[PDB]
Amino acid sequence: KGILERLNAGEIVIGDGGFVFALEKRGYVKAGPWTPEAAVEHPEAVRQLHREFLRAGSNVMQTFTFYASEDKGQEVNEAAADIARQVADEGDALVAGGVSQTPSYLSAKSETEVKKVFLQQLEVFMKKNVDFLIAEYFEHVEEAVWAVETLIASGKPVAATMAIGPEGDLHGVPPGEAAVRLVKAGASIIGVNCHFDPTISLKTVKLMKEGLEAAQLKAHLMSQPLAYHTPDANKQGFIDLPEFPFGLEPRVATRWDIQKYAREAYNLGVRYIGGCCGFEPYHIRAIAEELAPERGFLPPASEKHGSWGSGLDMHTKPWVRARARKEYWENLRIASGRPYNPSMSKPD
Amino acid sequence: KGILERLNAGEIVIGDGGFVFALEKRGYVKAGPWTPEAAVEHPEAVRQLHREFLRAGSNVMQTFTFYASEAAADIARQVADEGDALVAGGVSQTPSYLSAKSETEVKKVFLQQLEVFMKKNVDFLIAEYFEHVEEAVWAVETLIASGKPVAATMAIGPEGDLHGVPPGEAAVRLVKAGASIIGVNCHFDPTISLKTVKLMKEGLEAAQLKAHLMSQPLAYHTPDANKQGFIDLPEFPFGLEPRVATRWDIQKYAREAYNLGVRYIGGCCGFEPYHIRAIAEELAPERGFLPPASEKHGSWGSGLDMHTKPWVRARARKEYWENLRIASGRPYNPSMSKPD
Amino acid sequence: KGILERLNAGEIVIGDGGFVFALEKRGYVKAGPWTPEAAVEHPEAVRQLHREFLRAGSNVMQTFTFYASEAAADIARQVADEGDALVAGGVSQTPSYLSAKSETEVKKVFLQQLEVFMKKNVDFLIAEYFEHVEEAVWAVETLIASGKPVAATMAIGPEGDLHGVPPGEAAVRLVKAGASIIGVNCHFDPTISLKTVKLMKEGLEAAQLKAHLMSQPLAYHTPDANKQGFIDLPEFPFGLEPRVATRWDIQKYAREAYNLGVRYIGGCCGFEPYHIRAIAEELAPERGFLPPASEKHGSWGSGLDMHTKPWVRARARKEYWENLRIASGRPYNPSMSKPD
Amino acid sequence: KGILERLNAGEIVIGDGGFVFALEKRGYVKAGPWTPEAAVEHPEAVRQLHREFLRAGSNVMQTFTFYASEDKGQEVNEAAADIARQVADEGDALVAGGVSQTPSYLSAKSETEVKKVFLQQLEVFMKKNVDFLIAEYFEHVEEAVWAVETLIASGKPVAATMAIGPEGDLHGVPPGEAAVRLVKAGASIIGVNCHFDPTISLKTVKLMKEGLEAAQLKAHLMSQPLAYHTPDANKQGFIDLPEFPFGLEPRVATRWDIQKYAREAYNLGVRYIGGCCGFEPYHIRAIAEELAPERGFLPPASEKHGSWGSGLDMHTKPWVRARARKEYWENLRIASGRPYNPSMSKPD
Ligand SMILES: N[C@@H](CCSCCCCC(=O)O)C(=O)O
Ligand SMILES: N[C@@H](CCSCCCCC(=O)O)C(=O)O
Ligand SMILES: N[C@@H](CCSCCCCC(=O)O)C(=O)O
Ligand SMILES: N[C@@H](CCSCCCCC(=O)O)C(=O)O
Ligand SMILES: [Zn+2]
Ligand SMILES: [Zn+2]
Ligand SMILES: [Zn+2]
Ligand SMILES: [Zn+2]
Repeated sequence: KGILERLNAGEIVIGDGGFVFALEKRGYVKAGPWTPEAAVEHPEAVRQLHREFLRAGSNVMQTFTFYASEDKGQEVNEAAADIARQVADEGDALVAGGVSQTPSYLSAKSETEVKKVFLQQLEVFMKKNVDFLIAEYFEHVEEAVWAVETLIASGKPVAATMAIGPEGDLHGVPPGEAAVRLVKAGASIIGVNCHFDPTISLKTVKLMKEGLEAAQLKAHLMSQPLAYHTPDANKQGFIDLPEFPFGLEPRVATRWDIQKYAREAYNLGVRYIGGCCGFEPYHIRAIAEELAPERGFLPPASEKHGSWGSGLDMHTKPWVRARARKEYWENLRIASGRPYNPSMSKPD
Repeated sequence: KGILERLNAGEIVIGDGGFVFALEKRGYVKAGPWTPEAAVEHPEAVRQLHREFLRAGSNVMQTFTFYASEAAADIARQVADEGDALVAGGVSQTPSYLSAKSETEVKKVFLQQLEVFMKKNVDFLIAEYFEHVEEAVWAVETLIASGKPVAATMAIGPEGDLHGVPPGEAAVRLVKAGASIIGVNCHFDPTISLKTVKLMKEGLEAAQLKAHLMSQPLAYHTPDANKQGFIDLPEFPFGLEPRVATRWDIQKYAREAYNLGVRYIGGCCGFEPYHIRAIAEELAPERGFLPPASEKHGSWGSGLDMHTKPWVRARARKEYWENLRIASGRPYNPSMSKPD
Repeated sequence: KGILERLNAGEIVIGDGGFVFALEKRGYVKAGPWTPEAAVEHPEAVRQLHREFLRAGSNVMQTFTFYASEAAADIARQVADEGDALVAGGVSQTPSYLSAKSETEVKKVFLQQLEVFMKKNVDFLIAEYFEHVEEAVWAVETLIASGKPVAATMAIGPEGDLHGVPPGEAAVRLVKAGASIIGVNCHFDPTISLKTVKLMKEGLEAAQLKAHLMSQPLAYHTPDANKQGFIDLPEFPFGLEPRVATRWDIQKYAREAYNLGVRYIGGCCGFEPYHIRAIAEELAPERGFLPPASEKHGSWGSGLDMHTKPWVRARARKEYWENLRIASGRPYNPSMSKPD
Repeated sequence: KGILERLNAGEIVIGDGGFVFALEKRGYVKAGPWTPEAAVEHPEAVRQLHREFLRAGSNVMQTFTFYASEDKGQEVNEAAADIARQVADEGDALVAGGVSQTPSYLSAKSETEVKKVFLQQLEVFMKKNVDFLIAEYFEHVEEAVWAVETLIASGKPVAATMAIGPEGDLHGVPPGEAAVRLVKAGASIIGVNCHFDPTISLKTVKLMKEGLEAAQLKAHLMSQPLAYHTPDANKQGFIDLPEFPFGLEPRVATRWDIQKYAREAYNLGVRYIGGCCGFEPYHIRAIAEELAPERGFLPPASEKHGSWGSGLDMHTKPWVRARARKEYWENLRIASGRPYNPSMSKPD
């Protein structure tokens, strides 16, 4: 089924994880420029990541095309698109052509320049026939809207997610307003992605939801937060924290943190539930297992976890076996293991 | 160049990471049993991980045979062939000794595996993850009886094995049983691990015995662990996330290991490709080259020097990441827990 | 020199600490009721505390009359007479407004106390610990009707009073009701407190109104508190120990308060004599003198320069204590809690 | 009753708190030299502290004579002694003449010099007729023993407490041995004081106890630990921690931590239960209330606390009232309130 049909059919769409961060850790991406050349340099590495996400329950394979626009090549987009489709066809998933904020917009290159960059990328996805489009990682509504108006042209479903928190985009536009302007432009799915942990992200989504309601408008809700806890981030997101991007390890969410996220996202009415930087395959599976009752099945990766925490029953040690209760893991306040370190830092 | 060759020549041999923890995360292993059944069910998954480690700088592709005892050895062989790497057949403590069971039954389990590595001709062997010096000894005795060099590492800390046997004595009895390479693996973080290796190294020296040192610690900080290691921590094995070492923690470990005289420097549970790469980069001057994966990195954050924000560009340097006391991001959580 | 004199002359008036929390610790007050009944039961206890604050540098001996409404005023008078100090008659929010009860009943409670301070001739008055701008207003209205200068501080943070009234507006209505000195006291740590004072100061300025600023924050760090303050924290009031500010935290607060334009610098719950002394020492250059208690101290650890151990002597300096991120000593505990 | 009679009568002797630290905070003592001149300069300040401890349940008023020996005056000792007796006579307490380690011993001034300093102080206590003697704050057994042999001369009861942890004194003598040599010399009460928190302190006392048992010897057990948590201290004690002595605030024990300490001390067989640096009057009262059932009564300060945590019942706020349960406070993992700070530091 398609994306709007799935959603409308009352289904829960599970997104895929954070590619650049995941690939960076496996040795195929360079932190800093965070570019997707691995699609052509090392396709097997990209293909395997897609499969792990697919095996974890993702219903979407986003094209590894983050920062794959020009003035930042076209062979990459195409190669990425192929791998994504190549992998999607292996299960119940759709390919999603994605575009992000652009340098051209940042360097103040008026409004006719950027859309050309967007269209420049939209072209490959159309010739590749992707199932729908995502305008993600946008800190400015105006550029977000411009990207939407460009992608709707393809006549396909377009999702738009803002990299903003409860306080608004860089120009001061609250999330409620951002959601409206985004829907008034064509997006049938609106959400938030990156910059903040699941908790803060859902607060953002709640505000967008209420903004739409007060606008008598409607659209599917989507969320792809960081898998890193960020109680210390200011409105600028995790990038401003001292540990970005090489000391974020201690902040990584456990699978239990993500199941809680999925449950709250569902309760909020979010139906496209994914993740961004920090999300590894097991985090996506966490979304899948937690909402198994609401969906109707379990993903293939659950064959290596399945038993909710009860997998420890096959443990050779007694103490580990006592932790085979699901409420044990969901009530446990895990230790950081770094007593000589602080629990929060101040944004730069 | 075999394992003993490189070592004797005074070379630094980089090990691979922790396969079962890594694959569990990716969806191919089951936490609890921790079996390598994926070696036949999803070879490309096991193959890709091997390749990532190879690309990160590993000189050893340990056969995905922790526990159990099939096509794993082949995969390991195929990837080692793609670079400067050797295949290692490994055997871990048996659940047989777990349920006690004499010396006969144990060496039976081991022998079956050795014949396999015997048939696929591995470069050397690894008596791995042993909590009792005695069971580790029997393993070594069976392995040496194949001609291939044998490495033996204990899953014990400064207090010794689960029988009260000190690390120094433990090491002694390991070498006296034919071990050319000894050390530690798993159970404790890099810091506690090197304390243990130091003890072993001192017990060896006190006995006029010589042997190459090896270390494959957890990539998890465990200042709160007791003599039983991290499995006893309440967070094992599903809430260990916060404890994972940064690439900088690993570079510090690599230097220290090197300064201690360790030349078989690897990692265990928790170690992902970038961690191995950290070893290779930290010791790049010594070894004289950078691993392939370094083309996708920067020295101590160098890769960030072109980022848009000033304070992020400011992080493109050694002086920054090695002094940064990173935040846990969990103010409502404790920093340590009590074993059990 | 009266309270308004010193202030108008641009002098820095140092307040005293938190009597009820201090006495509770010493065994003279009851946590829960927090009544000043000790003023008649154990005068020397109340007297000694006043003296310690006076010796630490306080220029105001607030009458031990928080809640209730006797011999307290005398004690306060006697100690102020022993130094450069004034007596302050204080009245706090009534449990009457708590149980609602009109404007008549409340001003009745206040009036009884004002007559007392009226009869013992206090230097000035303090409308203290008010969570609602309205009830604080009535208090001020009754107090100004005595001729003595009136100071009014709210037990609210940046989000305003428990009715939704912003700090700026709250301050406005306080001055418009006769308050010559306004500010905040209790509920939040020094940092959140000065954020609140800044708001008040901005609401005052926006209204072309002028008045001396005052601050008496908790000596407890409360980064986790919500708009209701520390009473809502799970640790209130018996597990607050870890949150207590060091003398260095207080010196930082004192400087910041001063830079903000606050000239009535004091403290509330948690403030012990050495905390007050920290205010006096940090601002010693400005004020031009050190309090008597400074003969038993050293600037930024100077007093340790003769200690036997090297690393302790090393701590005899500013550059050390102001940069030191002190450990909690409780690794099995969280660093923040959730209100309720 | 006397000290050995009290103890022998199955009674629990409650010590007094940490004077120099308490006085330092109130403005009468100078951190660094930590000397007791306040006895003469400001007696009312000293007298009031003694009373607070007496009111909290202390059965002993130690003479504010720490670092009051010569080459570090005699009027101070006498003045202190008077205040202590002056206050003791106000209740069920004894006066205890105390002596600590000496500079003379540190500067290697042989064995005949030091005892003279000790005797030089013993003289005032005898002429003042103190109830018994305490040789406290000793990091070297040998000097501890020398002080004992000198104080027993007075024919009075002598208690000896070591400022050492589970690992032994500065010369490497384990606690077990230290306890023997201490009893073989005259002390009828042996213990530990200062340097470590209550938990580590009791571990030290357990080792001294077992040492005595293995020596077929016996003596009353005593403990006066710091009221500061020190899980990060090495065998040198809290002095080597970066925060000594001006940044120790966050480590201060709550009254609940101390009640747990008192209970465990009692269970270990300790009968002289006190405290050292960090202990304020409410900490001593905590010892008193916790062992009320084993003693038979409550101290006078309990009239301002009494109800075990149930004092919140008279609180004007609901939430506070819900914390009037004793098990609430004893299970609560209190927050440090400093998320930007570490939980442990490394000894210098
Ligand atoms: N769909 C993408 C989203 C990446 S968001 C990456 C933010 C990087 C910020 C920076 O420029 O440093 C992915 O899966 O990686
Ligand atoms: N070479 C092996 C070492 C595995 S050590 C795994 C310890 C598991 C403990 C448990 O059974 O829970 C690997 O790479 O995984
Ligand atoms: N000037 C007074 C201010 C007291 S503010 C006390 C707040 C108590 C809150 C409660 O009722 O628990 C003092 O010095 O104590
Ligand atoms: N009985 C005395 C014991 C004091 S122990 C003080 C240790 C100080 C260490 C130093 O010299 O800095 C008291 O009650 O203060
Ligand atoms: Zn992202
Ligand atoms: Zn392991
Ligand atoms: Zn207060
Ligand atoms: Zn002490």
